[PDB]
Amino acid sequence: QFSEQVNYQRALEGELARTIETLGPVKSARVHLAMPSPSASVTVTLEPGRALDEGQISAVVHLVSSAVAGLPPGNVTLVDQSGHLLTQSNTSGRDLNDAQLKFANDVESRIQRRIEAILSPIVGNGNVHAQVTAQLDFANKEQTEEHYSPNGDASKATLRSRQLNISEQVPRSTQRNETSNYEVDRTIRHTKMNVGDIERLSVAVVVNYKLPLTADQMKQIEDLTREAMGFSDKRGDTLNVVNSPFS
Amino acid sequence: QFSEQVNYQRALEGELARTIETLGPVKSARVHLAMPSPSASVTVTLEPGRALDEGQISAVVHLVSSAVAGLPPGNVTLVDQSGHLLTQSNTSGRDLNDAQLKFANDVESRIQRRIEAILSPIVGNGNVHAQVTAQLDFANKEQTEEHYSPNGDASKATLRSRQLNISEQVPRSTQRNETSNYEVDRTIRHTKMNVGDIERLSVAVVVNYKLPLTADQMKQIEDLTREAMGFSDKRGDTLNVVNSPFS
Amino acid sequence: QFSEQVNYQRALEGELARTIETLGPVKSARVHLAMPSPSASVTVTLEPGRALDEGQISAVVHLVSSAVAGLPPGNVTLVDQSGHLLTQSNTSGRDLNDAQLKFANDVESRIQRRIEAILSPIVGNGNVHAQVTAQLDFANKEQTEEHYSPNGDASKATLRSRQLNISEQVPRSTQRNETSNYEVDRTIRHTKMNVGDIERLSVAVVVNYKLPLTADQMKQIEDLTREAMGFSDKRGDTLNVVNSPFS
Amino acid sequence: EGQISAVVHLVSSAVAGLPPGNVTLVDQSGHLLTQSNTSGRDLNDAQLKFANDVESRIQRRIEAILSPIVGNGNVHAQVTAQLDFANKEQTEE
Repeated sequence: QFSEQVNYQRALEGELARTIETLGPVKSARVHLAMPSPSASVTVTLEPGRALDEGQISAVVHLVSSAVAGLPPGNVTLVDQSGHLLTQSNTSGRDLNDAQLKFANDVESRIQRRIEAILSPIVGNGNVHAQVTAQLDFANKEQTEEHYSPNGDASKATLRSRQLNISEQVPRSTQRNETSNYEVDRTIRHTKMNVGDIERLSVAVVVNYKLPLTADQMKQIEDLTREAMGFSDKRGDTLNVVNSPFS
Repeated sequence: QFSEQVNYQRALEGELARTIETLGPVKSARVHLAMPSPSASVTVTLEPGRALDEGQISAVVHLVSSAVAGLPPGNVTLVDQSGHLLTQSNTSGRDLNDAQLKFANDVESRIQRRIEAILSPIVGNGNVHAQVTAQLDFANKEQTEEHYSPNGDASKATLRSRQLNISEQVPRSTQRNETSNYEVDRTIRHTKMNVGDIERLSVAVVVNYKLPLTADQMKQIEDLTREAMGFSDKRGDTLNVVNSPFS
Repeated sequence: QFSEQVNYQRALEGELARTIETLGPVKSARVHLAMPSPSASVTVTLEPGRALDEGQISAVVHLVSSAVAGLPPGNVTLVDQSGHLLTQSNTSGRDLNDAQLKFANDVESRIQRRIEAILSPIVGNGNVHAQVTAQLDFANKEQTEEHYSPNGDASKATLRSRQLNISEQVPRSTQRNETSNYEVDRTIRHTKMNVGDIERLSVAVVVNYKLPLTADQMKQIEDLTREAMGFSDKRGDTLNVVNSPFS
Repeated sequence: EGQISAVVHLVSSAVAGLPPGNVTLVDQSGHLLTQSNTSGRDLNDAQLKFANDVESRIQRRIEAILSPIVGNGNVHAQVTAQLDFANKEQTEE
C-alpha cells in the first residue's frame, strides 16, 4: 500500500519532468516531490547559451505547482545546471512586493503613453517627453459607517409606542409623565476600499523648440496634460511643463 | 483501489490532451491533473508561427475546467513551448489590480473611439485625436437603508392599540392618561454598489486646422464631445478641446 | 513494513545525489537523510579547481530541503571533499550574528557606491574615496498604542444613555442627580518594527587635489553626498569630507 | 539580464576559487549590475533588493526626463530612499 503511493509519485516526477523538457530553453529537467504540506525541486538544465527570463520562471513554477495536489507556488524550487537558485522560496516574507512595483510601473506607463499621444500631433512626433510618478495606496482598508437620522423634532419623529399621563389639581399641583419608544432611520454603509488606487500624481513634460513656443501655445499644452492625467487638486497632483531645446 | 482512481486520471489526462491537440493552433498538448480543491496544468505546444489570442486562452481553460469535476477556471495553468505562462488566475501576488488597468483601458477606449467617430465626419478622418482618462471606483461597497415615516401628526398615524383613560372633578382636579401602540411604515432598501462605475472623466481633444476653425464651430464641436463623453458635471467631469495645426 | 520506508529512503538519497551531480561544479554528491524532526547531509565533491559561491550553496541546500518532506533549509549540511562545512545553520550558537555583519556590510556598500557614483563625475574616476559605517538596529520590537479621544467637553461627547433627575423646593432645597454612559472613540495602532533599520550613519569622504579644490566646489560636494547618504539630523548622522592629495 | 552572467562566469571561472557571488560588474555610468544574495535571514537582503529597485526607477526616470534637455550623457542622478517595512495595522472607531 505504501509502495502504491510511491510507485505513483515516482511516475508523476517522471511525467512532470517530461513536459518541462518540451519547453524550449530547457534541455532536461529533473523534479522531486515532497508529499507527506508539499514541495518540489525542479533542476532544469537549460540549452547551451540560454537563460530563463523573469516570467519564464513562473512558467516552470506554475507548471509544477498546479500539476501537484496542494502545492503552492511558494514551495517550488527551480535550479539551473550552474547552481543559481532561480526561485525566491527562501524568503517566506517580503516577496510579492515587486508586484507592487510592476503594477505602479504600468499605472504610470499608461498616463505617460497617453500624454505623448495627445501632445505629439501638436508639437511633433518626437518633440515631447513626459514622465509620470504615482504614489499609490496599497493599504488594505475597510470601513463601516452606521448613520442614524436625528429625531429630536417631534414633527419628524417616528413613535412606536407612547404613554402620557397628565395629572392636575387646583395649589396648582400639576404633573405630566411621559414615555416614548422611537423607531429610527438607519443607514449602514460598508465599504472595502480598492488596493491600488492613486493617491497623488506628479508629471513633468518637456517639449522641443521650433525657436520657443508661444505663451498661449504653451498654456493650451498645459491644459491638455491637465486632462491626460486627470489633474485633481483634491489628490494634490502636480504638473510642470517646460519648453527647452532638445539635443 | 488506489490504482483504480489513478489509472483513470491518467486516462482523463490523455483524453483531455487529445482534444486540445485537435484545436487548430495547438500542435500537441500535455495536461496533468491534481485531483486530491483540484488543479490542472496544460502545456500546449503551438504550431510553428502561431500564438493564442486573449479569448483563445479561455477556450483551452474552459475546455479543461469543465471536463474535470470541481475544477474552477482559476486553477487551470496554460503554458506554451516557450515558457510564457498564459493564464493568471493562477498567480496570487495581486492578480486583480493588474486586471483593473486592462478594464479601465477598455472603458477609456470606448469613449475615445466614440468621440473621434462623432467628429470624424465633421473635421475629416484623421484631423482629430482624443484621449480619455477614467477614475473608476473598485471599492466593494454595500448599503442598507431602513426608512420610517414620521407618524407624529395624529392625522396620519396608525394606531394598533390605544387606551385613553380620563377623569375629572369639580378644584378642577382633572387627569388624562393615554397609551398607544403605533404601526409604522418601513422601507428597506439594500443596495450592493457596482464595482467599476466611472467616478470622473477627463477628455482632451485635439482637432486639426483646415487654417483655424470657426469660433462657433468649436462650440458645436465641444458640445458633441460633451455628449459622446456622457459629460455629467455632477461627477466633476473635465473636457478640454484645442485646435492647433498637426504635422 | 520498516524495510519499506527504508528501501525508499535509500532510493531518495540515491536520486537526490544524482541531480546534485548534474549541477556543474559538483563532480559527485553523497546525501544521507535523517527521517523520524529530520535533516540531511550533502557531501559534494567539487570538480578539480572549483568552489561553490555564497549563492551556489543555497542552490544545493534548497535542492534538498524541498525534495524532502518537512525538511527546513536550516537542517541541511553541505560539506566539500576538503572538510569545509559550507552551511551554518548547523553552526548555531546564535546562527544570526554571522548575518548581521554581512547584512550591515551590504547597507554600507550601497551607500558607498552611490557616493562614489554621484561624486566621481565632478572630481574624476578615481579621485574620491568614501567609507560608510551604519549603526543598525536588530532589536525585535512590537508595540500597541490604544488612543482615546477626550470627551470632557460636552459639546463633543457621545452619550449612549443618561438619567438627569432634578428636584427643587422653595429655603432653596434643590437637588440634581445625573448619570451618564458615553461611547468613546478608540484608535488602536499595532506596529511591529523592522529588524534592520538604520540608526545612524557616519560617512568619511576623501577627494584628491586638482591643487586644493575651492570652498564652493567643496561646499557643494558636501551638499551632494549629504543627499547620497540620506543624511538626516534626526538620526544624528555624521558626514566629514576632506580634500587632500592622494598617492 | 543573462548577458551579466556571461561576464560574471567569464571571470568567476577563470580565477581559482572565485564564486560568482563575489564578482562585481559596473558600467561606465555607475549602475552596479551584479547583486547576488547574502544569507542568514534571506529576507533582510530582500528589503535591500526591493529598496534598490524603488531607487533605480526614480533614477531611470530622472535621467530620462533630463537627457533631452542637457544631453544623452551629461546628467547623473542618485536616489536614496528611506523605506518603511514596519508591519503596521490600525482600527479607528
